[PDB]
Amino acid sequence: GFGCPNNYQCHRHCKSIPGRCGGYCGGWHRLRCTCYRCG
Repeated sequence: GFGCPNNYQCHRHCKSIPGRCGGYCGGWHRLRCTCYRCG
């Protein structure tokens, strides 16, 4: 989902999410987009 395991599509989803900076496809069969909070 969220354009996985594509890094560009997964990163685009993390960018639209508020309180984040980047992300990656991993968690559920490399299909979930895991984004981290920007420091």
